[PDB]
Amino acid sequence: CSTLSLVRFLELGLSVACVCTKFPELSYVAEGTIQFEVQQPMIARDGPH
Amino acid sequence: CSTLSLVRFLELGLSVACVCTKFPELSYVAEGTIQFEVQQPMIARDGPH
Repeated sequence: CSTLSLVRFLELGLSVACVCTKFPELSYVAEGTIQFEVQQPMIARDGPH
Repeated sequence: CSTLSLVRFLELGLSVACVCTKFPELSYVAEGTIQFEVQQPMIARDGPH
């Protein structure tokens, strides 16, 4: 009789790609979002500009 | 005069191919079998099916 070979997602090296976090009342959540804000470094032009 | 080179099967390396056993009742076995119980894994998928 054979046996199973259990694999855990964490021992897999691929888990580095994603940050899994458990969230128990996930089904109570409708379409949520995440925010962002970004600056842009600026150069000081000169003369004919 | 010449002599004969004895050879012992277990001292060969081909023995690692098969397991050997002594069953002196072999003349007394009818159609004989073995068994197997294997169980493959499975991954859960989404979708309508």
